[PDB]
Amino acid sequence: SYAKKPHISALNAPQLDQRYKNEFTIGAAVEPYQLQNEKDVQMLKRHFNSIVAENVMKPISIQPEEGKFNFEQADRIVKFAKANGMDIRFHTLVWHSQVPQWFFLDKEGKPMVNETDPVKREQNKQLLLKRLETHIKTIVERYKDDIKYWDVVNEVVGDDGKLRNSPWYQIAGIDYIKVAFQAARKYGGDNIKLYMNDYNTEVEPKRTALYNLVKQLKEEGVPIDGIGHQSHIQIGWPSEAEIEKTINMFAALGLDNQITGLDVSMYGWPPRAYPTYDAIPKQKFLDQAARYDRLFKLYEKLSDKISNVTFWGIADNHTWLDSRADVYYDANGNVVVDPNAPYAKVEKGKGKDAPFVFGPDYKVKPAYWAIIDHK
Ligand SMILES: O[C@@H]1[C@@H](O)[C@H](O[C@@H]2CO[C@@H](O[C@@H]3CO[C@@H](O[C@@H]4CO[C@H](F)[C@H](O)[C@H]4O)[C@H](O)[C@H]3O)[C@H](O)[C@H]2O)OC[C@H]1O
Ligand SMILES: O[C@@H]1[C@@H](O)[C@H](O[C@@H]2CO[C@H](F)[C@H](O)[C@H]2O)OC[C@H]1O
Ligand SMILES: [Cl-]
Ligand SMILES: [Cl-]
Ligand SMILES: [Zn+2]
Ligand SMILES: [Zn+2]
Ligand SMILES: [Zn+2]
Ligand SMILES: [Zn+2]
Ligand SMILES: [Zn+2]
Ligand SMILES: [Zn+2]
Repeated sequence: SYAKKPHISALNAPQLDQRYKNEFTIGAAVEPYQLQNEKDVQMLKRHFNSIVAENVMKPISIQPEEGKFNFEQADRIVKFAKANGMDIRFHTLVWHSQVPQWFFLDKEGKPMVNETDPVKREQNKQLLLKRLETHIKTIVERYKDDIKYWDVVNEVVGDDGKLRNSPWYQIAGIDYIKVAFQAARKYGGDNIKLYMNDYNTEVEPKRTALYNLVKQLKEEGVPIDGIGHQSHIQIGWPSEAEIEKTINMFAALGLDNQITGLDVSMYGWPPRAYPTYDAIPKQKFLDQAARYDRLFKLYEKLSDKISNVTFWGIADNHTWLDSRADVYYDANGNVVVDPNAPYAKVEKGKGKDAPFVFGPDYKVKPAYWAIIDHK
């Protein structure tokens, strides 16, 4: 948008949450250590009114051994949010990653997926579903009065448009999804909001598979209030028109929509990253700002269907996208960023992405000015 506008400190800038406070909340994903960091704390107080745990509320973080519950890190995030009037999202009750393996072992310690006896398979389904309910019950009984929004399940639809064939699904079938939502509603009451969260919600055949799944579950009386759109997107993909079609499609079923992990990568897929932040050309920041301009204009257009937009991080000095920031080198040792160009070797996850509206020195980017204005 406006590259003339200055690279001032974000702690001096107009508040992002206040700009959008009638359209949707503005959230950030955080780690407990960031609440010990003065700049991060100042950023959260100044610009955000919603919060989510990047990692410490995932299944392996909460119950890494059966009966061993570690709420100490999650509590710190809940405490900070309460002290600053922030909404809280719980990420996440059910997932196929960062999930403890003990869930999926039979009574003799052997993987349930290997069982061939159909009578024992059914016993394993019931054992897994009981473990599921106990995990959800313990968490929700603790946090039901503090956490309004819940990622009940994460990434349960595969990119091929079939249900993801995770151990959850191989062992228990579709019922693990139904049990997760029923348990959350039972122990949390009617006032918490239950979400199905996923990436590439805009992309077929996954989009229609997600649509049909939640449609059928609601018809069977499974409580589900909304869809979480992770929105791990690029400067040019997916198109705004497909984002709009996706949001409207789910709103037509009576579901809320939340943007739950927004980042706008500088790269494509698979990414060919620059090795450092300093190496990223200025022009990339301007392409990103125009994309952010279009994207938030669309979010505002649809504000009656979106209750929250959460970024998967605070500022560019910390983003999980760096773990995807592969750097390609040609035979002369020069960096290759052209996605079809020749190259000799790749250094996986050693580069730098730049996905937010706040730079790594906590100063506002062109993308910030692009979304703080009313043009
Ligand atoms: O663990 C998950 C992790 O898997 C997830 O990563 C996503 C995996 O799917 C990727 O989807 C591809 C994105 O790029 C598209 O191609 C674009 C087409 O349009 C333009 F040409 C553009 O330049 C292209 O890049 C592919 O068709 C998609 O399949 C996503 O990018 C990943 O984010 O992230 C969440 C983790 O929890
Ligand atoms: O620190 C990393 C963390 O940020 C990442 O979180 C996932 C990002 O992709 C989606 F949004 C998932 O739902 C998030 O849970 O997980 C890996 C971890 O190392
Ligand atoms: Cl990370
Ligand atoms: Cl900078
Ligand atoms: Zn505020
Ligand atoms: Zn540097
Ligand atoms: Zn709204
Ligand atoms: Zn992180
Ligand atoms: Zn700077
Ligand atoms: Zn704008």
